[PDB]
Amino acid sequence: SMEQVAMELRLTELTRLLRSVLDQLQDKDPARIFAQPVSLKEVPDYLDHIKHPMDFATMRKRLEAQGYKNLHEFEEDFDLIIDNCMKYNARDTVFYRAAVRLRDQGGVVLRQARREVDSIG
Repeated sequence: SMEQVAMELRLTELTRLLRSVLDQLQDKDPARIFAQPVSLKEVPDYLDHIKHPMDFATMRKRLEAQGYKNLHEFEEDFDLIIDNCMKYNARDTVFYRAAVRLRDQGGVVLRQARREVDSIG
């Protein structure tokens, strides 16, 4: 149907906008701390601590399959990156501190993304 096509075009357009958002957020992680999944070979107890691991590579795979239906879903995954790190790592670590800086800098990007998503529909 034409209605299904139109809904598909909207998903494609959201996907484009979320790719630009993802790029902007990942620039706020210049150390690449959050670029890839925590390795279970290197942190073998990780899944005893963290129930829903997340990272930028994993988000990028989901995005390229058009797997985010709305900005809320995308933000959920971004917040898991931050929130997982702030539980597993202590305050005095480079990991925790990187998460805080990514959260603070990313809030700005997400604030305007929400306006764009709402505005364009």
